[PDB]
Amino acid sequence: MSFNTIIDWNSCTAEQQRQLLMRPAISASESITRTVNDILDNVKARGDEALREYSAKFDKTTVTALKVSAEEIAAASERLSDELKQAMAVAVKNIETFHTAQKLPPVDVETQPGVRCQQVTRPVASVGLYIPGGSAPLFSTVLMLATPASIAGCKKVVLCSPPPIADEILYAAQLCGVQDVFNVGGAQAIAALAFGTESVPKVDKIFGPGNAFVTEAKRQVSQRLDGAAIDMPAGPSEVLVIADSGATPDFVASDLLSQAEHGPDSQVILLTPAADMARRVAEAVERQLAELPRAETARQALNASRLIVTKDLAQCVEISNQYGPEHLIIQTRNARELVDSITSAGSVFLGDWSPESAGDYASGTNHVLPTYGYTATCSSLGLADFQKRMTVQELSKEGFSALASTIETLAAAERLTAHKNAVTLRVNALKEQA
Amino acid sequence: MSFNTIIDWNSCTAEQQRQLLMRPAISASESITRTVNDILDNVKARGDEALREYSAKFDKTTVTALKVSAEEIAAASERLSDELKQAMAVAVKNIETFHTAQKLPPVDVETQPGVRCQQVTRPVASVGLYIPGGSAPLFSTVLMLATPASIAGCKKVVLCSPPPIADEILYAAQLCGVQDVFNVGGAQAIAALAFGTESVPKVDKIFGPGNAFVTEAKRQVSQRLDGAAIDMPAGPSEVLVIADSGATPDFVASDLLSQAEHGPDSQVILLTPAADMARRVAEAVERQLAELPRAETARQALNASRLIVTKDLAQCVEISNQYGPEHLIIQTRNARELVDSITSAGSVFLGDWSPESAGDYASGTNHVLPTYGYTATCSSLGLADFQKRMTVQELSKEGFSALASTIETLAAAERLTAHKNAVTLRVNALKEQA
Ligand SMILES: NC(=O)c1ccc[n+]([C@@H]2O[C@H](COP(=O)([O-])OP(=O)(O)OC[C@H]3O[C@@H](n4cnc5c(N)ncnc54)[C@H](O)[C@@H]3O)[C@@H](O)[C@H]2O)c1
Ligand SMILES: NC(=O)c1ccc[n+]([C@@H]2O[C@H](COP(=O)([O-])OP(=O)(O)OC[C@H]3O[C@@H](n4cnc5c(N)ncnc54)[C@H](O)[C@@H]3O)[C@@H](O)[C@H]2O)c1
Ligand SMILES: N[C@H](CO)Cc1c[nH]c[nH+]1
Ligand SMILES: [Zn+2]
Ligand SMILES: [Zn+2]
Repeated sequence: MSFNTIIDWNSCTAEQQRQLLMRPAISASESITRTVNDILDNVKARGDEALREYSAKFDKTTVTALKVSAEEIAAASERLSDELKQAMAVAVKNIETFHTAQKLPPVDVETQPGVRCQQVTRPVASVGLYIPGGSAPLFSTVLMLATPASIAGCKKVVLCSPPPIADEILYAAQLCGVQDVFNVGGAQAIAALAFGTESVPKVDKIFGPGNAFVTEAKRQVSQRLDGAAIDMPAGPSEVLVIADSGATPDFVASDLLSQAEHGPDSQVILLTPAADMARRVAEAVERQLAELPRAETARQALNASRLIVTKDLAQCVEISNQYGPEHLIIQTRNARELVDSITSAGSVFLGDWSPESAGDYASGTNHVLPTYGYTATCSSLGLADFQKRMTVQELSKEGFSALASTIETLAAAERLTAHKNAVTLRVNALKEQA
Repeated sequence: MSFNTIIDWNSCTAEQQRQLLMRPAISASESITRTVNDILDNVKARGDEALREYSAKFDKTTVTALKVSAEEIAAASERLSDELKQAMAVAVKNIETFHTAQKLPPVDVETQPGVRCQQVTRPVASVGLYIPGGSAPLFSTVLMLATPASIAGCKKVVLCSPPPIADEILYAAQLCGVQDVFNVGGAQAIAALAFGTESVPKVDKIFGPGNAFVTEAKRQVSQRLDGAAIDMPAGPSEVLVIADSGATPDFVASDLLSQAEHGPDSQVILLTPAADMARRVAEAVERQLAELPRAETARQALNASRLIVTKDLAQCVEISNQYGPEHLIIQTRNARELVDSITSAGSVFLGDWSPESAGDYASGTNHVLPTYGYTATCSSLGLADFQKRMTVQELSKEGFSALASTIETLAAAERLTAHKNAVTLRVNALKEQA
């Protein structure tokens, strides 16, 4: 009943320790790349016609109106329970509070007298959100994406999801101010958003995860000048828990299983200085798994899980920093004190009462995070992903005069005489008047 | 004559208008792509041996030690004039001041009582900087890249530049705290930084402009899982000037020419509501061009240049926002007031005394900026490109209890039982300890 068990880290060889922290590579798949390539070209060339043809071959009932009406949105909202609507409101309120707190303060400084430099921000003008479908869609991603778009001040916010779109997605969209929702999914939805169709607007940037085709479609459109930008590359999700002797096995196990149930390629890792904790967590994981309504997916993910025993907490921190987990959960007595030493992780959870579930749904932090090692250079999705920094400078006659010789010297040293001449012309015009 | 034809914007069909604003073509051949793919594969495989083989073919220095020594950097520094060293110090101080002002203030808020969410930043751990070479390299870019890396706290900062590396680059690197400078250029240098070799370290992110091969190599390693993240795509310098009847033709012309001299594909555009201003600028460009050592290159850039007459200033702003100029210079009487209406541009310069040369060299803003209209979604390079945002949350027993029902409701609606169970387990433990 056990597919392996506990790994004593220091008993491993140097080679094994390095492979233990490596992530499963992606097979390219020339076939998916070509299918998506053809879907993208077809949607750009033939618009809604192309989308309806695709729909006709999948849906059984071919989509007609690509845009979801206000009436369909209101009927969907009426079918939802007050309990669910109230829970979404609490979530959106916390997400809004945290992301609003991310607004950049003004950057306005005179680097030297009369040389005023500023950094200002401007919203990405139009954004497209993609939400995977199905009977039980993860509608919470709508709150995670539409909320910061709204706070950033994006002028157009639209969303695509495979028809028929669940009531929960339609209500979440409405709740967050999403302007238009369209009955399209997969690589065709990514194409419709990146290129525009008669019904779907062309957006500047596309957000949201999806399957291999959606992921490949986002990859492709981000590489074409006639395409659109995307939020961040994709890959298998992950959770790494650091637990000491004072942790509760069932809490640890429940966090590993929350992540394992997401998909068969989820990576879940435990790092602990106590072999006893590792064994107890392994038993808890096995007992809790047995009770999951549909544990087939979690069971698969657990085959890549690693329950590692280390020498101490400092080594747990060294290993986690090398891995750079999407979610880092720290169930140790001194959890907060360890944060200063964490150098790579998407979102961190501290203590016994901060399950990953709390962040996935309502704490206020964003659950769209870098995975598959991308935490090395990418950030948690945040307000900054919906806007861009622009710089501004104004030199007075005095500021310019005081900096002119320095600029001339540098331009002369790079042998860029035109750059130098733009300065000389002004120095002469100023002497001429003074 | 060619750039000398004034374009009466409103006499053009919308089709003609769109074509006028296009940047010179950048198609990147299949020839170039295969060559870069081979160089990268070969470098990942054969390391320093491969580097040296290219140091013979595409080179002519016969590199032995890849790393430039402390003694070679000291001899280089001694050869430079105090005038140049001092001008570099001024620039570095101003760049340091402006980028230090970009440090994010703390984000630490309780979205609700007992639910503490924070956003903190962490440096990208290792960064590699590419600097094109030649007898007159643009060492100023070293200051633009190394300075923010220093302020961000990047642990490793290395630099590659084709041998022989000019004294100016060696001095700039040392002045900005660069740890290692390597004698390698082109696609092989990017490959060495992305994969690492016996001599060049594998870095997390690569920055820097370059020729077609360098650019394609950066694009390729950014798309490979065995690669590195990159800053953004590098493009020929562009400048768009908005001028009213109060502008000085010679100043406008000198700014257009300052960027036209960078290379044959640079694009410069003038937008003005007065035909007389456009004609006077064309005449000024023609006479100033004739005095430039680089007139041949500038004349080539001018083939793609546009002198455009609009109906009014509001239309200048509308056209500028559509184009998304890497550099925008506003030479109007109310320049400052137009800034709020500018929504897409990399770096903006205001009034008559802010030549772009000032920002290119020493005002303190960054001259590494988005081109090709990428300002629609990308930021000017700044401190944030050398770091990443990480979120942290801690729920107290009280905050978790207040949120538990909300979280269970949401997880139940997404049919994620394990996520729901992680909360139930905690609720029950707290009930027992109450
Ligand atoms: N955001 C998160 O936190 C999170 C966490 C875990 C998993 N996920 C991901 O959610 C995804 C669910 O996506 P999904 O596939 O159920 O819905 P989806 O929205 O990605 O796509 C449905 C679309 O796929 C198209 N499609 C199906 N089979 C196809 C084929 N063979 N060729 C071309 N198109 C095809 C369908 O017609 C439809 O348009 C999984 O890939 C999973 O990894 C997301
Ligand atoms: N940073 C900026 O502000 C800025 C402004 C304008 C222009 N530029 C760009 O600077 C670039 C300078 O390019 P460069 O070539 O002089 O320097 P580079 O450093 O980009 O590349 C030179 C290297 O290219 C490789 N190479 C040369 N010929 C090759 C070939 N036939 N096949 C394969 N590899 C080959 C060699 O390794 C050589 O050392 C221009 O493309 C220009 O557009 C930068
Ligand atoms: N204008 C270039 C891109 O911003 C920067 C540069 C370097 N040297 C002279 N100019
Ligand atoms: Zn989750
Ligand atoms: Zn320049």
